[PDB]
Amino acid sequence: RFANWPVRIEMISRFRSAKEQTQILAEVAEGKIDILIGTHKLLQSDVKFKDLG
DNA sequence: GGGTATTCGCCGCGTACCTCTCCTAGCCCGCAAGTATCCTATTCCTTGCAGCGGT
Repeated sequence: RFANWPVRIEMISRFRSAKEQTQILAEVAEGKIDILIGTHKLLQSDVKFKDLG
C-alpha cells in the first residue's frame, strides 16, 4: 500500500535474525522507521520509539 | 376335667427450688477452586565439519 510514499515500514519478530533485530531497534530509536510491525517483541522494554503517536 | 401350683409379665415407688451442658448420621450435588497439554514471544547453552593461515 505504501509503495509510493516516503514512509519506511519494517517488521520485527523472531523471524528476523539477531543481527538485524538490533539494527531495526537502532533505526527505530533513531526515528527513521515510521511503521514497525511486530509481535510480543515490541513489549520487551528494549523497543524504544523516538516519537510515538 | 379340674383343683392346684407355678411362672410371667405388668404396675407402682415425695415436694420445692438452684447451677450447668446438649438436642442425628451420612450422602450428594453443585459450587468452585485448583490443575495437564497447545501455539508465539523470551533466556540457556553445547557440538561437527570445512575453511584456513601459516609454515
